[PDB]
Formats: sequence, C-alpha cells, structure tokens
Amino acid sequence: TSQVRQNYHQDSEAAINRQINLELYASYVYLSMSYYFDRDDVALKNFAKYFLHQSHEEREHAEKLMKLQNQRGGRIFLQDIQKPDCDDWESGLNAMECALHLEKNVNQSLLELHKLATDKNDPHLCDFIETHYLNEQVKAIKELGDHVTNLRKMGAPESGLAEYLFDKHTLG
Amino acid sequence: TSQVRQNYHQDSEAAINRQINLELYASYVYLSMSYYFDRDDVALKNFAKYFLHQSHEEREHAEKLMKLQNQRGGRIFLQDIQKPDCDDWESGLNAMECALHLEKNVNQSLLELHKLATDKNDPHLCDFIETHYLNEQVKAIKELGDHVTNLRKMGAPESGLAEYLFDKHTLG
Amino acid sequence: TSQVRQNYHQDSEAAINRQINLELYASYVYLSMSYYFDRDDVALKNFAKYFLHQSHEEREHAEKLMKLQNQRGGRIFLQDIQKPDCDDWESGLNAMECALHLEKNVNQSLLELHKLATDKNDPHLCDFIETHYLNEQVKAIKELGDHVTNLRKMGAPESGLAEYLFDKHTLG
Amino acid sequence: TSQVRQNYHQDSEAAINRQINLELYASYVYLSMSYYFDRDDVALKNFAKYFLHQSHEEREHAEKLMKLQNQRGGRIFLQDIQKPDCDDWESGLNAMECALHLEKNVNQSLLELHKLATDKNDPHLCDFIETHYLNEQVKAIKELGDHVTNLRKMGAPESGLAEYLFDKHTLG
Amino acid sequence: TSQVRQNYHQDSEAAINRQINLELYASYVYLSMSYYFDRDDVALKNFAKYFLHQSHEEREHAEKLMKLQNQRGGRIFLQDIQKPDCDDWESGLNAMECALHLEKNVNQSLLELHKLATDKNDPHLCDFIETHYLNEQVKAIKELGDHVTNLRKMGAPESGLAEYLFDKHTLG
Amino acid sequence: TSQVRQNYHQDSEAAINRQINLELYASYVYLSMSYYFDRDDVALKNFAKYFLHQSHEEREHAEKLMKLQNQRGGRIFLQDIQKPDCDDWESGLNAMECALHLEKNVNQSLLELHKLATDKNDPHLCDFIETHYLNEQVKAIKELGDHVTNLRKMGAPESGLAEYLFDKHTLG
Repeated sequence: TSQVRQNYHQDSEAAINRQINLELYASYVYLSMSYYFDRDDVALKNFAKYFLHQSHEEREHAEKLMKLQNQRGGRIFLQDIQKPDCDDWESGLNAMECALHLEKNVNQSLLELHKLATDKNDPHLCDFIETHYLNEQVKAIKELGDHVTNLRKMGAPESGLAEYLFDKHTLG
Repeated sequence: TSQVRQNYHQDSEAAINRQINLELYASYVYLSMSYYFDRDDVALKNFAKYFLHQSHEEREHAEKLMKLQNQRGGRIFLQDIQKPDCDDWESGLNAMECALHLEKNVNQSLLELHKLATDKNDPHLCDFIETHYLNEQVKAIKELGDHVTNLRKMGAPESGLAEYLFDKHTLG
Repeated sequence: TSQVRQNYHQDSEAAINRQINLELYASYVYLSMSYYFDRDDVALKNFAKYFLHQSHEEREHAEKLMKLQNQRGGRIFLQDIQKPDCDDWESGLNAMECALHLEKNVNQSLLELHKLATDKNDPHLCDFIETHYLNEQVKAIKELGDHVTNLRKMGAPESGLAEYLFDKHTLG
Repeated sequence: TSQVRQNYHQDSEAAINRQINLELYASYVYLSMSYYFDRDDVALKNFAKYFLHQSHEEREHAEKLMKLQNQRGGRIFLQDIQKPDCDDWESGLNAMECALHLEKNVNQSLLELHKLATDKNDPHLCDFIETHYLNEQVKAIKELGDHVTNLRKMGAPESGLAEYLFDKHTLG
Repeated sequence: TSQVRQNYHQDSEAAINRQINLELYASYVYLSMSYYFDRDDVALKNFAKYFLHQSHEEREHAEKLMKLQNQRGGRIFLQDIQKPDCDDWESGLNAMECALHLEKNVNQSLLELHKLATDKNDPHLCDFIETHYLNEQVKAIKELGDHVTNLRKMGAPESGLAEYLFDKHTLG
Repeated sequence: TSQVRQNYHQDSEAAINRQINLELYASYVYLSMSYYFDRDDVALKNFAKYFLHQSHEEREHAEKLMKLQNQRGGRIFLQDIQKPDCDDWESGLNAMECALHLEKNVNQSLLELHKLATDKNDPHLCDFIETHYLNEQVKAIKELGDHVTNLRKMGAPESGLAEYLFDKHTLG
C-alpha cells in the first residue's frame, strides 16, 4: 500500500482507470473523424483541424487523470483502446452529431464518477472533477449543439454548399 | 475509386493502414511508460517527461501517415489499439531497454514497408519512407542505446542513486 | 565528351531533354488557363492568379533540369513547345480537372524517369528526382483533387454562384 | 461578341495574338541562350544570368499583351512556340549579336503593330505600344549594341580572356 | 555484438571504414595543394584558401561516416593515411585538374557503396549516402569543371597573368 | 634556391617537415579517440567533444608550420600519416593517459627543434617555437595531468559512475 494514500477508496481508484481509458477512446474517435475530412473526396480543411484539436485535448484530459491516480496513492491500470465503431463519417453534420453523442456519454461517466466520490466522502476527488472536467464538458456539449443547429438550418447535409461555407465561416 | 490515385497499389494501401495502427500502438506504450515514473513510489520527473515526449512524437508520426494515405487516394481503415503488454515497468533501465526493443520492431515494419514499395515500383512512397521515418528511427535507436549504456555502467538498476542522477544529469 | 561526365548514361541524357520540354509545355498550359480567367466574360481573378503561379513553377522546374543537364556533363537539346489542346477552358471546374489530368501525366513521365535511372544504376539522378519532383508532384495532384471535390460539391459548373465563392474563399 | 469591346478591330485583335506568340518565342530563345553559358565547357555565370533575366522579361511582356487582349474584348488564340534555330550558341559575342538581331525583329513587329492601329484609328492601342514597349525596345537594342562593341574591341571571341573579364566587369 | 545493430551487414560496415580512410586521404591532398600556393614562389592566396576549405570539408565528411558507423552498431577500424602522390602541384590549372580527378574517384567509391547497400537491402544506409554525399559530389565535380574550363580559355598555365585574375576574380 | 630564404639552415628545413607530419599524426590520434566515446557502448559525449577539439587544434598547429616553412623559403615535403597504434581506447581514463604520453612526446620533439635552431643560430625560428608551441604544450600537459588525477581519485576506470560524472561536471 502507498505511503501517500489517505481517504482514497478502492472503488474510486478503479473507476478512474476506467475513465482514463474512456478519454483515450474519445481521442481515438476525434482523430478518426479528423482525417476523414482530410480525404481528397471530402476536403474540408477546417473540419479536420477542429477534430484534430479535440483529439489533442482528450489526450490531455486522459493525461491529467493519470497524474491524479498517482497523486492519491492509486495504481494506473491501462486497457485496450477500442477502435471507433465507424470508418466513414458520412458528412460534416453526421460527424458533429456523433461527437455530440460522444460528449454526452463521457459526461454521464463523469457525473457517475462525481457521484461515487460523494458516496465515498471524497471531497477532493469531488472538487477535482468539478474543477477540471464538469464545466469543460457542458461548454463542449453546448458548442457542438450550436454547430449542429447552424448546419441543419443552412441545408446540411443535402446542400454541399452549406458545409463548405460553415467550414470557412464558423470553423475558419 | 479515387480520382487522385495514380501508381498506388492496393498492397501499399493496406500496409500503410497497419503501420498507422503500429505507430499509434507505440504512442500508447510511451504514455504507459511516462506516467509509471510519475508514481509517488518511483518519482523520476525527467524520465516521465522523456517518454511523454516520445508518445507525442509517435502520435505525430501516425498523423503523418494518415495524411499520406489521403494524399495518394487510399482509404484509412483503423483498428483497435492494443494495450501495452505491461502495466509495471520495473525501473528506469528496464524502461529504456523495452523502448529499444520497441523501436527496432517498428524499424523492421518500416523496412518491410520500404521493400514492398520498391517491388510495386512506387518511388514516391519509397522516398516518403526514406525522408521522414528511416533516418529518424536510426537516430532514436542510437539515442536509446546511448542511455542504456550509460545506465548500465552507472550501476542500474540495483543502485538507486544511479537512475536518480541520470534523470538529473542526462534527461534533465 | 565532357570532362565532368561520370556514370551518366546516354539514355538518361536523352530522357532529361524530353522531360525539359514537357515541363515547359505544362508551363504554357497554365499560361493559357490563367488569362482565360482574365477575360471580361469569365472574370475570376483568383483563378487567374492561381494558374499564373503554377505556370512559373513549371518554368522553374524546367530550369532546374537544365541546370542538372549541365552538371552531369550532358548537352541540352530543345524542341518546340506545342500549344495547349484547348483555347477555351469552359469553366473553373473544367480547368481544375484538366490540371489534374496534366499533373498526373507529368508524374507518369517522372516515375518512368526514375525507373530508367534505377536500371542505369544512376543513384544521384535517382535521388535528384526523388528529392525535387516526386513529392512535389504528389502534393500538387492532391491539391487539385481537393479543389475539384469542393467545386463539385458546391454545384459547379452549373451554379455560377459556387465558382465565385470558391474564387473568394479558397483561392483568395 | 463581347460586352466591353469598343473601337477594337478584328485585324488588331489578330495582330496582338501574333505578337503574344512572338514575345513568348523571344523568351524561349533567351532561356536557350541562358543555360548554354551554364554548361561546364562554357562556364560564364553572368552571361547565363543576363539572358535568364531577359527570358523572364519577355515572359512578362507576353503576359501584358494577354492582359490587354482581355481588356479590350478580344479573344486570346495561342500557337506553338517554335524552338530556337540554334542549340549551340558558339560564344558570348555571337550570343550578344544574335540577341541584337532578335530585338530588332521584335521592334519591327511592334512598329508594324503601331502602324496597323493608326490606320484603324485605334488611339488607345497606339499609346499602349508607345508607352510600354516602343521605348523599352530602343533601350534594349542600344544596350545590346553597347555589349557587342565592347566585346569586339576586347578581342572576342578569339581571346577567351576578353569574354571572362566582360562577364566579370560589365555583366557582374 | 552490439545492442543497437539491426539490418546492418558486415560487408557494409567494412565498406564504410574503407570510405572513411578515403575521405581522410582526400583531405590530406587538398591540404597539400593548399600551402603549395602559399609558397613564396607561387603566391596565390585564394587558391591556397580554396583548397584549405576543401580540406576542412573532407575532414568533416570523414567525421560524419565515423558518426554513422557508431549509430548503426558497427565499429571503426582505421588505417594509415597515405601521403599524396605529388609534393609539387606545378600550377593552378594542374591542381584544379587533379582535384577534379580526385572527386570522380571518391564519387565512384560512393556509387559502389550505395551499390552495396542495395544488394544488402539496407535502405537507411542507401538514403544516408543519397542525402549527405551523392548530390554534394556532383556539385563539386561540376564546380571544379567550371574552374578547369575557365582557366583553359584564359590561357593557363602558360600565361601567368591568367592564373592571377582567376585568383582575384573567381576565387576571391 | 628561394629569393626569401635568409639564415635558414637545411637541417632546420628538414626538421620542420618532420614536425609537420608529427602534428598531423597527433590530430589523427585525437580523431580516433573522439569517436571511440561516440560509440553506443561507450557513450560519453563530452569525452568525445573534448578530443574532437584537440584534433582540430593539432590540425591547426600543423597549418601554422606549413605557413612558417613557406615564409623562410623552405619547401614542404609531406609523408604518410601512420594510423594510431590502437583502435579501441578502453576507457576515459586510459584515453586521457595516452593523450598525456602523446603530448610529452610532441613536447620532446619541439624541445629538440628549439635546440637545433639555437645551434644554427636561428633566433627567429627559436622565438617562433617559443611563442606559439612551447608554452601551449606545457599548459595542455598540465590540463591533461589534472584530468588524470581527478579520474583516478574518483575511482576510474573501475567505477563507471566516476567517468560519467567527470564527463558531466568537468568536461561538460
């Protein structure tokens, strides 16, 4: 047992490992989206740039948790990264939609994490999730919801002209 | 079939995809290595920083291949990222050795790739592999072989004073 | 025979001359395309600038081979520059398409030039074509394919509003 | 018929096309002369630079006429660029003499163009040739006439020393 | 056997040591020539300065192969440096001529080395020679040929005036 | 016989030629030592840097003598540079010691040279050697003697930890 562990539960340590692997998967999803728009038969250079940033930040969110797990005395245990369920992301609107579906599932895992931290009376882990992740998620779900609303009103995905300008005017 | 595909064989398009999953695997490995030294019961901050840089650079190498795939008209087909075969990396010298075994296996995959490109008479992919990857790998195999030599001559891993100073004096 | 000629085959010298005229022909073609868009009934200024640039760059590639011919001790023999097959390039999407066909035709010549050097065992003329032309050719083809995909997806050439905005947002 | 054409004759539109192709020919000859002095058995770097600049300026003159054609409502119709009559330019003097022979033939075609616009009562095309070309030619013919005088008096082409110092002291 | 050696053949390690000893021999030749022109009865400071630089660059070429050998796991085995075949370099034209004859013999050794790396399926050793040495030689052979041509047409070595202006106007 | 030779004895001239080949030998020796530590199984980058600078300096003293020889009307006659007696330099202490034995051998030669000049009554050759070589040698002998004392007292060569720190703290 670690010398720095204090009021850090076995259930809290296991759940963070599972969350580490979740962030890492989310990064592998955004990277998969990012370079689909890089294709010659897609060619939307600001969609590809938008999703390449999101994948870099999921990388960091996973790196912050593996700092936390070491900070409290727990032990990191990694798992396979499952590939994204899709290889072809259809369009820019379908891509923004599935990302919105991806950030709500990570939110749920986080609200369930914060929830275990309360049952365990772990207020630091409580305030660590509150500070670095919770508000960051709602800001992301709102941002994606704004992008999805803009594309649908502009005529996406049936109107190819609409996705072109949104790549230039909103993501540019 | 793509409109920009020219002199780009199906066997070359399949091998790049596998190589993408190989580099991403290597990135996940360094991420596992980097944060093992972040643990409170290991605590070598410049080993942890060393392998976190390598993971970002393998991330970027895989990102450079997905660009090429789209450049030549190919189609990216991703796969699961298998976890590293180890959760505990023992010591600092056992970590530099396992990265030296890693880079020589990726080098092999790049030579076999540079072969197939010669056989399919694809001298661009040949010159792509030569320019961005082959010499980068030899520079990495040589740098890891330099550290393992220094660590062993200092008394690693049995002497805890050795990996401390090497952390400070070479990796710092 | 020149004093500096070493390991430079007669067939290699002839094919370099044939590659010089082919570069100058492509320069002429981009010169035709450019001022077609300068016409008062076409009036797409950025399409006319984008193709002016590509003409000078073919002018510069042709000069780089003329420098090479004098380096290895060869002799430059010039030939007529045939006029481009078309005097009217229809639209902006037709023009981009014709450029994609052109650049793939030059690449084929460059790949057939690399094979001849490989047979002749001319490893410098090999690494010359590898370094200065092959990667450049793949980068131009990909860019003309990105454009054709965008113009097509915006409704070109049937929608005049699409070519206008692509003149402004992408090429501007 | 164009919407901008006004007081622009069919005989003047055709004559500008024939002038475009003559400038472009004068560009191909200076390019031909340029890299003849790049040859290892010639090796006169300032001659090669001198004639390379002349090649670019002919290129730019033909551009300006292609601009003019589109400005007045005409239509550009390109022809083959016939190769230079010589592949070997003998000496630095013979290259200056033949360049002087070239500019007077182009001058003749320009006066003949000026002349045709007069009978057409096309005063804008008259002043265009006057302002951009006619005085440019006379300065070029005179400077070319100055170099042929100097080279002849120094002892060219029978004294190779003479062509070397001119290449270093005048052209440098 | 070394811990970093991988796909590095015995014959290629032996050929590099023979190459190293050849580059160090070229350095001694340029150093010999350099201070010949420093002699009070020759007194060409810029010829002395030109060949001293070439002497420092051959040294650095030898240094880079000694770095390559250690990078790949091979070992450096050194041999005697044989003195130049000449102590008196006659004149400025005879020095540029024999330097030209030296660089084509070093060139051949490089092409025979690239030749060996390909039979062994060593693409890294291939591109290492390609990138650092092959194109550097062809430029040097062409430059030296340019000096040999310029000296001959000026009247060297029979005209002592000619070697003096070259010393000033080209090498200075 | 030279026009600028005055009070320069044939026995002095022959000795300078022998001293030139002795310095170049010393530069070759430091060239061997320096890339020994560059090896992946030695890997002391500062030991390698220390001896590379010593090789360039011995290269330079040999150039100052070649300048001297031409000044006094002497004629440089070069000889084969013998290879160093050893290809492997064992350790970092063994390399410092062998450098101390070399320098004292070069010193002995210079003292025998200063002597011979006094007997031929050449005070300028005396003051030359006095100024540029004698005081330099004693300083290098003392510096090398300081490095050998430190390494011995720190436990070299048996303690690999010693050679590493002295590589960092003294040579770094």
